[PDB]
Amino acid sequence: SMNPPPPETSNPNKPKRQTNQLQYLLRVVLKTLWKHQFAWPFQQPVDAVKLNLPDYYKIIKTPMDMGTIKKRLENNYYWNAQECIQDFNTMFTNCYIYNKPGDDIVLMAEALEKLFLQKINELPTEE
Ligand SMILES: CNc1nc(-c2nc3ccc(N4CCN(C)CC4)cc3n2Cc2ccccc2)cn2c(C)nnc12
Repeated sequence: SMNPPPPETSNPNKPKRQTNQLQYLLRVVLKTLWKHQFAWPFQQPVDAVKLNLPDYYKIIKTPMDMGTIKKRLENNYYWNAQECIQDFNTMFTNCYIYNKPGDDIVLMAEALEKLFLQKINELPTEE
């Protein structure tokens, strides 16, 4: 069995910006989620081979994870905050699609999503 290539994290042709909202997304939002007790299933692309989840990438066609988001932020990949917020939302949605109601990992994703949304409320106004 085989994993797909990971999502791209660098593209020399893709425009980018440094903004106060993107800085907040790295320094506060990503940092807070990354340090949470429930971060570990989300800190890297799903390794479907090692985890013996051969159906994962049959079901999930837009994979996303916090490892990839962290690299996109640090590599100066993004033009805007909405791209990064979308990546977090894809990560949560994927978890709800692949797994079932009440599953361990769904409960974890729900707790991280609640925390994410709390931090997004304090997203600074753009300068
Ligand atoms: C079952 N469904 C999913 N499992 C995982 C996933 N990521 C893991 C990372 C690493 C470990 N290992 C840690 C080191 N140990 C030695 C051995 C296990 C397991 C992991 N799993 C499986 C698991 C199962 C239940 C709750 C959380 C995660 C991620 N997922 C996402 C994202 N969406 N759905 C899933």
